Formats: sequence, structure tokens, C-alpha cells
Amino acid sequence: GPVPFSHCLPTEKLQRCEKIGEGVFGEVFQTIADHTPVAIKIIAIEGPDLVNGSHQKTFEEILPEIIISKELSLLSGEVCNRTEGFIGLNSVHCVQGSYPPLLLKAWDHYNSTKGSANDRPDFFKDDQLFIVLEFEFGGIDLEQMRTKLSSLATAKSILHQLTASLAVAEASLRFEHRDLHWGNVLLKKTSLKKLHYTLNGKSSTIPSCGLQVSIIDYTLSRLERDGIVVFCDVSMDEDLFTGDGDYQFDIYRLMKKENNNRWGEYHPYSNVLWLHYLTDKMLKQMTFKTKCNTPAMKQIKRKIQEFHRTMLNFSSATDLLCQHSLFK
Ligand SMILES: c1cc(-c2c[nH]c3cc4cnccc4cc23)ccn1
Ligand SMILES: [Zn+2]
Repeated sequence: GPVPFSHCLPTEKLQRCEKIGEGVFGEVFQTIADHTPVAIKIIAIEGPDLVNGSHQKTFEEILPEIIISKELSLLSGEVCNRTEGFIGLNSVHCVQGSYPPLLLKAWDHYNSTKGSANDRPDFFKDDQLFIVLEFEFGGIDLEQMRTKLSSLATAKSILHQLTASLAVAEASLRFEHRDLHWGNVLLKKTSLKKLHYTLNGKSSTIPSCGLQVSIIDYTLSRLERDGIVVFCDVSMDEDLFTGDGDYQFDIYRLMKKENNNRWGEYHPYSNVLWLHYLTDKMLKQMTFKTKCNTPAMKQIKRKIQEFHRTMLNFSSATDLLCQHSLFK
């Protein structure tokens, strides 16, 4: 059976909710559970009302996200193919109720301060179902940190972390993110100097520059285990491929070209495309505490420029991580 909203979000948890993000198919709140920060994603399912410009997902249409979230969450505890560069999934519930006024309050504050593209979620009836995913808290997204990084050395760490994470998921799960815009890259402060990953049994380190990167939001993602493929089939979707105003929206069309609109197949080139979009963002749309005025910064910039103009000649995140000069 579904449980009441109160079972997942009792009052003290609701009272500490702060909205941190959104999309067509999800509101995301930060809160505290057992004195520990968490991020809660809430998705309306199975209901008749339009929400945020779409029909609601069915339970079946949400399973891919749940499954892929569970799989990627495993990767921090594996051995041969191991990374912390995804996000932990703690729990999944099916909840029933109208939307809690306290969530509406936090939604309102977000709308007042950052602005929303979503409908105010205030029209759901007390029979409405939602999926509630509780994740580990992964930090602040790269878009909101676009004026906050220390230098291009930090950016280099971020690219390396992302490439490694995607490589490990490629090797373990034939994973493609398929929607890795800069909202889906989280940064968190760490006092670790060196982050560790293991790819096909070989362990390596990455200088952190004080950040841990987490890749989030598996709504468009694809993977497989033992020949069973889990993905979001967008072969008939029209909107996803007619965006403009940002390279982000070319990526969707370039992915479609690479895979011939067959979304069940494995095309890890999609990870390269996203990494290219991210590198592009770092070179064009970011401001740094240290400017381009030292030999070191000139060199790292030159290297990231060389990465930008050569990376699309590689076939996967694995290929980039193993072969590209940037990571040597
Ligand atoms: C839209 C926005 C988001 C989103 C923005 N900022 C976030 C921070 C999180 C931290 N940890 C874990 C998950 C988190 C999720 C988000 C996710 C999905 N769709
Ligand atoms: Zn429970």
C-alpha cells in the first residue's frame, strides 16, 4: 500500500525542508533526517492532472529512475569498479496525500528568490500518489557555483572527477547519463586532498582541489546488467530535440544522431558529448577567484582548451580517462 506523507515527512523534517531544485518531473528539498542532511525528490504519479506542462508518469515510467539510482548508489561500495562520484540512494517510498503546506511554503520561498518554471504544486487531492526518493546530500550544483570556483585548476579537478565517475559506470554497467547539464553536477567541500576510484581493478587518485563531485538525476539515463537494459525511451519524444539558446540543447540532437534514435543501445559517446558541453560551460560561462594572469593558470587554460578541441575524437569516458593527455 502507499503510506501517508506523514510517514516520510513528519513535522520536524517538514519544518526543516528547503527547496533546492526542480524539473518537470520532480521537486527537490533539502532537510535533516536523524541529524544528517538529505535531499528528497518528490514526483507525482498516476494522477490525471497536467503538471508542469506534462502528463504525470505512471509507476512503470518511474521505475527506470529508481532502478538506475539504486545501481549507481552501489558504486561507492564496490571494489573492481568503484567511485563516489554518483549520489547515495537511501530510500524509496510511495506516499499518498495532498501536498503538505510546509512544502508549499518552501516552494514559495524558492519561487520568490530564484524563480520557478513549475506549477505551484497545490492542487493535488488527498488520494494523490507520489514517489519520494531520499538521497544523500551532494552539495550545490555547478550552475549555481559558476561564479564561485577558485581557478581553472578546480575546473580541471571537476572534469577529471566526472570523467572517472562516468568511466567506472561505463565499465560496470554500460552507463550513459544522457542529461548531464550543469544543474546535475553537485559540488561539496571536502578536506580530502586526493579522491580515489578503481577502474577494472586498477585504483587511481584525483587531486580534489577541496571538492567532491556528485553526478545526479538519472531520469534520462541508461544502463544494463546481464543483458537487461534499463532506460528512458525518448524515440517518439519531439520536444526534447527542438530546444535552442544553449549548447545543452544541441547535445540531445547529437545524441540522437549518434544512436540513430535507438535509445536501448549502448552509445558511451553520449558521455563524451556531455563532458564536452561541460568543458564548454567551464571555458565560457564561469568566473574564477583567480584570473588568467599566471603561467600556471595560462597553462591549465591551454590544456582545457586542448581538451575541448580534441575530446570529441574519443569514443567514451573510459577512452578519455585512459588516453587523454589532460589526465596524465
Ligand atoms: C532537479 C534538480 C535537482 C537538484 C538540484 N540541486 C540538488 C542537490 C542535491 C543534493 N544531493 C542529492 C540530490 C540533489 C538534487 C538536486 C535534482 C533533480 N532534478
Ligand atoms: Zn518507511
